Amino acid sequence: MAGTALKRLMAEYKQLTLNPPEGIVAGPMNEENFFEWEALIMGPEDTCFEFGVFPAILSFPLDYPLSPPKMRFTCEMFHPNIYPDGRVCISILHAPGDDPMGYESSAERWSPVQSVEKILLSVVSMLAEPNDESGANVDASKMWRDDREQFYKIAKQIVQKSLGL
Repeated sequence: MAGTALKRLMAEYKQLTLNPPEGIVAGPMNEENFFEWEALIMGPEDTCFEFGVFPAILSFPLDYPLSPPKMRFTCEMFHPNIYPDGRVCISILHAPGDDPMGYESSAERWSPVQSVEKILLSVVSMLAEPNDESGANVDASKMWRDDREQFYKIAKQIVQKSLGL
């Protein structure tokens, strides 16, 4: 349940502190309860999410690092590989077997926990390279596949709203 999860997140902590990855800013919500972290997703440069600073919360289960954590963006977002409810529905934070709709588990899925740094870099990859995996947000995948221009402008608008406009 606990302990090995906490220690895993302490390892995540330390290396994140020592070797801070670009675009990712994250720390636990009160050093007592390491089972939830807050993160700032600095939008990939040269993309429609650049200037955006997307805050999110990561909820860690009493099954870490065996089981995939939970993640949601707090000032919402708009991307096909993300739920319209804001919750993060990404291919790498998904469990092998938790692949609905139609696609196969031959794609990349929950590894030996990966690392939070790997996970959020996958988020960055997702934001500079829009992947419509599954299509959690069908409306977002629709407008991404149909009119990229529309997606692009929505992306910029989320960017400014994340700043507070």
